[PDB]
Amino acid sequence: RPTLPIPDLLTTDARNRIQLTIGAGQSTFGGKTATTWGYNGNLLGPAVKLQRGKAVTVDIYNQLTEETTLHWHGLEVPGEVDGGPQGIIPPGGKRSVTLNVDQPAATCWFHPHQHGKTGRQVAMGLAGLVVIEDDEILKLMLPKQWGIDDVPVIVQDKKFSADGQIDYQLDVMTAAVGWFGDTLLTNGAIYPQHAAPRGWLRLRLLNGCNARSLNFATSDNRPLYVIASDGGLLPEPVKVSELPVLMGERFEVLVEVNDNKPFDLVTLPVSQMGMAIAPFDKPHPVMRIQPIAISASGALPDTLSSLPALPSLEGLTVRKLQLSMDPMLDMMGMQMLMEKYGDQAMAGMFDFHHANKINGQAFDMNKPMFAAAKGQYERWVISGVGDMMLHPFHIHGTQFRILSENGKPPAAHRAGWKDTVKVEGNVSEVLVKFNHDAPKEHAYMAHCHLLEHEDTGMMLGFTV
Ligand SMILES: [Cu+2]
Ligand SMILES: [Cu+2]
Ligand code: NA
Ligand code: NA
Repeated sequence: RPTLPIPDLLTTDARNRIQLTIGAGQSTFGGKTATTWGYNGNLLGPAVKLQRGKAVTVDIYNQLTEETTLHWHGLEVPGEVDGGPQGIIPPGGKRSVTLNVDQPAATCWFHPHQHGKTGRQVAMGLAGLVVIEDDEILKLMLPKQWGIDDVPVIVQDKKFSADGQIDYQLDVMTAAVGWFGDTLLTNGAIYPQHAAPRGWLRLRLLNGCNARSLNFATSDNRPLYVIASDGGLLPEPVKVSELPVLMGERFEVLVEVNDNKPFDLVTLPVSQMGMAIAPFDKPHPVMRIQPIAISASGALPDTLSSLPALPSLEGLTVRKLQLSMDPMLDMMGMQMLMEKYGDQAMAGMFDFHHANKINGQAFDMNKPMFAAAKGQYERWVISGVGDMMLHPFHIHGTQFRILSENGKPPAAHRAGWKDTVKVEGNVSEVLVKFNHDAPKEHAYMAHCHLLEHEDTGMMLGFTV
């Protein structure tokens, strides 16, 4: 097995600046080269490291021949620097953003938000990580050697053509069910191996698929200790056998490396349309962990962090967000999937470019749907009632609290700081507060993070 690639950990320079270059290059997957896109390289991106309380300016060079934008997913920053569809960086052009980091330690990420093209641009290879540190987290004595016992794990599926090129399409099928493929990548490599010191291994898991939800576990069933969610540390570890992760979500887990025997991180079959076609109809390796006897001192604390109380609910503004799909989209998509894949496509279970909607509207860039309060908790009620698709619903500008998730109180490891909530044929409720402003010219997005739904209308803008 190839060794797991580790995103460079990119800090500020003497002038408090970080340079990102967006560009095309070449990658090799199982023998055949593909044109890929990357930040500061051919594929994927670095891990931009930020400290709570410190400004940094990011200089962003668009070295594509097409428009793109750069969105910091998870960051509580003004709309100006949020990099939603209105933050065009022109091909050949340079844009600079000041990020004033004021939130708990967390693993966030970044990726394009090009209007109507976000799915293709991620599929082409564009994604990096954001490691936010603060004063609280460095006191915990967690595994902290980057790329040794503190390892980013970005999991994505891709589909490839006969010539080896990435085979991306926004069509009637993928607009309905998402883009998914048959090859799993972990930091860009097919089934890599990571060499991990005895003791505690820390993994920062990102589900960076366009459309495929995942479910982590190990091959010998050893536990994961969940220490952190999208928006950072939990109050204390949650110990699990398996860990479902939606598109765009991050969890940090600790795994015990307690003797010399190799095991795999795997992902278990999910009940989501399309996502259990072979080879994903059985447990599927993500990466091989190979124990090694070098220095490590990282520990698992009893107690991680102190989070705020849920605010009381009386008097909060409530906003209804109904997600919906043209029924014509569902049918033709369900059909195209059966024609192409046969009966396996359903295991576990006409212009489409505006067929997906929130509150009966496809995303309009020039009409924000509302102004949200600044600095005041609101309750957003997001409903997927009336359709059968999975919608990981994500809200920019914020880390929120899930009050109920698709019909139940959140699981314990999902009850902390989140920027994504599951919506799937039921209704979810989040408590949300915006500490920063967003004008109509640079509004915040709230959207399904199944990328093809987003691209085909399941997005709204809002101001603060
Ligand atoms: Cu985001
Ligand atoms: Cu969706
Ligand atoms: Na520069
Ligand atoms: Na253990």
